[PDB]
Amino acid sequence: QYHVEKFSGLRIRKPRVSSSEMERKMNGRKLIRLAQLQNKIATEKLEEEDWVTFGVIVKKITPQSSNNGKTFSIWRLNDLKDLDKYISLFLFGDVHKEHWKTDQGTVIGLLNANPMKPKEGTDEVCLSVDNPQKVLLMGDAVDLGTCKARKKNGDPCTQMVNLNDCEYCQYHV
Ligand SMILES: [Zn+2]
Repeated sequence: QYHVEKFSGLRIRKPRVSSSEMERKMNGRKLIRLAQLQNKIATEKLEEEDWVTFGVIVKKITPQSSNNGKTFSIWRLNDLKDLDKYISLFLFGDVHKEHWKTDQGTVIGLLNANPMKPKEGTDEVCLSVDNPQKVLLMGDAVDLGTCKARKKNGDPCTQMVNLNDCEYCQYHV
């Protein structure tokens, strides 16, 4: 719950991974910030990377299918650094079975995920993983927060914020 984690730049309540063991897993890999994913997939040169990325589970969807099996879930991720950039992580079969009860607000490491086929109508980056071990639970995002201001009207502002970097959102300074 105090000072920052080297790789994600977030401070984590009750960390789950040795400092050493992080450098170990991180070794020889490329750190790609979540915001850089869209372009690397578009320019079609993400595959050739042995890459790692970091997100906070901002939201969990556990929608409908049972199509032939078979339940799955979706996580909305944000790095609390580019508060505008989000990606969606699809968990299927093994991976769902294994991680789907993870608490929202958990910071995760995501390694060498697979881009989903792009769906008409979206601006959206979606990825899945062929293996439970591609998702590294690192602990709680102690700074996941909301703009402290009030919507110049009534109601409190609802904009997402990094409580350790800034307490107000972009639109209130
Ligand atoms: Zn605000």
